[PDB]
Amino acid sequence: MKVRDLMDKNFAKIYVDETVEDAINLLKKKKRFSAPIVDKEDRLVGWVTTLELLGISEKDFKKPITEFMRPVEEVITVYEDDEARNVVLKFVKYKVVSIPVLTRDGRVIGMVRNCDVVKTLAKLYEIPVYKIFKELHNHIGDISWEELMEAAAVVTKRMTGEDITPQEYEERIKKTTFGKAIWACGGLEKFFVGLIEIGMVALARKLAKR
Amino acid sequence: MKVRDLMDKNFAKIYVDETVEDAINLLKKKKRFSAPIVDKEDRLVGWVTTLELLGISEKDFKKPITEFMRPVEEVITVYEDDEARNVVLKFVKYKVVSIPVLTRDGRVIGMVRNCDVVKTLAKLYEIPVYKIFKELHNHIGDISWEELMEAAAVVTKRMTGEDITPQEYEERIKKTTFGKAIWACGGLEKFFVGLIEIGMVALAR
Repeated sequence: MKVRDLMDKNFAKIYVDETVEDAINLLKKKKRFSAPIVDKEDRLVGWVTTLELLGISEKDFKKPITEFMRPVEEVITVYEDDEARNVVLKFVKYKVVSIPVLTRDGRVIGMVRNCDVVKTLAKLYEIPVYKIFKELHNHIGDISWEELMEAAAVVTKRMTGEDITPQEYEERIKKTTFGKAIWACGGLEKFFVGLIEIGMVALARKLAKR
Repeated sequence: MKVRDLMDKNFAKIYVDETVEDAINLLKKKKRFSAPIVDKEDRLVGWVTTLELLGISEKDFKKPITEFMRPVEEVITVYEDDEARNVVLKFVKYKVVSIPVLTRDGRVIGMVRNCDVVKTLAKLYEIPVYKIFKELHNHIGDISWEELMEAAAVVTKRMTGEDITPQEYEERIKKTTFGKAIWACGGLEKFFVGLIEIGMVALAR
């Protein structure tokens, strides 16, 4: 999954020539706690949080925002076409509250906060296992959907000893969400390896005939 | 997993009698963007974020924090024994910046933010590929560990041309993490079909 599918596009875009008062007004209008500072060409030159702006005297509201920003050299960034897990590892390692998103041209086009990642996770939780088995089916090869369902029935008969027909399994994965299946398998690892075993049994059964 | 496993006990707690200056200094010291306002018994009296204190005058630095806080009715809370999915759903639904963790009698004992959920997610990417291969070995059956390692070597010599021994691959997956593995395979799908092919070669031999 790409970063551009998680990112916040309603971010406060501060320009390098603006004052502290301008930045405060934009941050309060946009309901954001951090913001990138860009130039006229929308290229990143800085980054600021509302923490560094607290306690400022009103006589200093006319100071340029460049006197309170982090220069771009010290700013954690990510590209729009990177994989989604990259921003996760960066979030955990560097503990920054937001990460600007750049095009493959150097321009700021979004922001990623932890809440965007959490939103995406909440969306993945509710995906039916049916979708996971379709995306799985795209990579197995010359295996039919019925053969895959049969293999999944064999695997469940090996795991839990339950005798189930392929159609009942299809209905079951249509009714089961991703997170509930992860919880049933006992973790994302055992679910992943379970899918591996299902694919393996499928390909083996296909080789047993030809 | 419970809120117990997600919550942080080190947070910024502001008392109802403190001033705006104290709240600003505490938010800066704790590096937090929001905080609850509690009474003498640590019970919820309000909440505040940096945006409520942003752009105010130097005169307001001595006013009580009650002049800028927000009403309790806007605060979404959780209990320590609530499910983690519940605080996730409350994060997504109410789009709030932080969620306090209360006792059954209303005392503020914890704080949950989105970055705690993210931090617990990241643990998945630190798993060594060795353990994934262990679970796979438990799911294969007739193949032994040495045979599975030999198969992995045969496959790596095919995909990349590297002449690697089973022990070298053992140390390799012992010292490479799941995140670096799916990064080096070009995506989760190719790591997945790689494991499938390794198991297949192991079964054929």
